[PDB]
Amino acid sequence: TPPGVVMGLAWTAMGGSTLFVETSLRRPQDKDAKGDKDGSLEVTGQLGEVMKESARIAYTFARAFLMQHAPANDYLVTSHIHLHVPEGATPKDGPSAGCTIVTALLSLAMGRPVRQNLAMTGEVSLTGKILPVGGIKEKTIAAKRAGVTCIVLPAENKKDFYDLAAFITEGLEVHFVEHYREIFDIAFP
Amino acid sequence: RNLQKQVEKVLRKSAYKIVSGEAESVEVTPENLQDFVGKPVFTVERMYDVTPPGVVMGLAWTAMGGSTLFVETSLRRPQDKDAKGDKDGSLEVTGQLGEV
Repeated sequence: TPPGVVMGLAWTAMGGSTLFVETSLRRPQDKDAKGDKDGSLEVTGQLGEVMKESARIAYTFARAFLMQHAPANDYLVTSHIHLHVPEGATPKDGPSAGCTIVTALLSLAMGRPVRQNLAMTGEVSLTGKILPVGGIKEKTIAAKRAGVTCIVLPAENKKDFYDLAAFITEGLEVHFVEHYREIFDIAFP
Repeated sequence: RNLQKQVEKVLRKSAYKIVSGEAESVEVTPENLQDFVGKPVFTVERMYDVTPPGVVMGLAWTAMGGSTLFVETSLRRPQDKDAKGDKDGSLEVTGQLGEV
């Protein structure tokens, strides 16, 4: 898991899957050292419209959290960035990957690779209040066999993770959260 | 409607506890309810007590009932990179809005 990539669960139309999400720089970062021009995102992955929406809002939350947290850094305000979200998610499930993006970008903006084999999901809002997502069962059973050990899920869906047959849940540890600022203190200990 | 289906389910899983069950007199009480309905499907009432900068509760007349949607707005870039400059700050609206 080098810098700027994160694995993420997704409810494929047939069972679950664990497609990755990836990120990269696209132009030299100091072509205008004092230039006031936006670090435009350039998404790819054959997206639908709702994916464009969720990507934009997630981008804004990332760009906001970082200036709130580490003011001196400015890699993300001004640096063109390609982002790659693989296709395959069922369209109703398409917002579900949102949280992964918000950490993907941050990794690239700090250079720390994520902690090993720690898949995550859940929708994000402009202030970082995670929201429930459906189809948890296919997601858990699919992520079980990828070697993931420490899943993290929205706190508002936890009951569904404590109703699946016990043998599926044995092994992997689980976390639960509601405000995204907690997850940033898990992934990067 | 949903309250109807769930009350029906409570009575039904109660009835199963008579034909063979030890009890001959079911009496649901809030502590016992879990056994017949499982864990709660909701816990939050509103999505949260307002975040200090930038939100306000907004009622809206959705197709089924009312609802309490939250409007949320935030800054997108540092504010004062050039105090003397002149390039007015555009909005970028989201939410799949129609033109009107």
